[PDB]
Amino acid sequence: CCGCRFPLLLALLQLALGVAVTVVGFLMASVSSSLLVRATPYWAGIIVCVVAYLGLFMLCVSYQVDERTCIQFSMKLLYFVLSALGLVVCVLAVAFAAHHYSLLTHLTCENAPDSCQCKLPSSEPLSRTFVYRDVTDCTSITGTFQVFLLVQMVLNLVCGLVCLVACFVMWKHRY
Repeated sequence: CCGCRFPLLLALLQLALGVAVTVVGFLMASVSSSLLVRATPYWAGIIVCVVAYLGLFMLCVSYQVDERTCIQFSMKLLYFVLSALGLVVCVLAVAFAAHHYSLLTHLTCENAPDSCQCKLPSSEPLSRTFVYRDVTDCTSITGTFQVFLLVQMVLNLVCGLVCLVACFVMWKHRY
C-alpha cells in the first residue's frame, strides 16, 4: 500500500527529529541553570514526541483490521489536527530560538564568581544586565550555547516542514 507506508515513514522520521529536539533542549538546559522554560523548547520537543506517540498508536490501530470505520476517520481527523499542532508548535519554537539568538548576538558578557554577567552597551552610562548562574566561563554561553540554538532551530524548521508536508499530502488525498 503506497498510501499506507508513507505515514509510517513520516512518523518514524518525526520520531527521530523529536528525539534530537529533546536531546538538544536538555543539553541547553544543562548549559546553565538560571534559564527559563520559555527559553528552551524542550517542552515543545516533549509535546511533539507525544504527537508522534499518538500518531504511532493511530497507525497501529489502522494497520490492524479496525473495529469501526467511524473510529478510523475520527482518528484521521485527529491526525490532521495533531500535524497542524506540531507545525504551529515547531514554528513557535523556530521564532523563539531565532529571537534568542538575535539577542545573544548583541550582549557583552564577563566572568563573575561561578556565574556570568552579560550586559548591553548603552548611550547612557547605565545599562541593563543579566546574571547566568552556575557558569564557570562565559564561553559556554558564547560557544556551545549558540551552536545548540542553531541546531535547535534547524531541527525545529525541519520538523515544521515535515508536519506541513504531512498536512499537504493529507489534503491532497482528502479534499
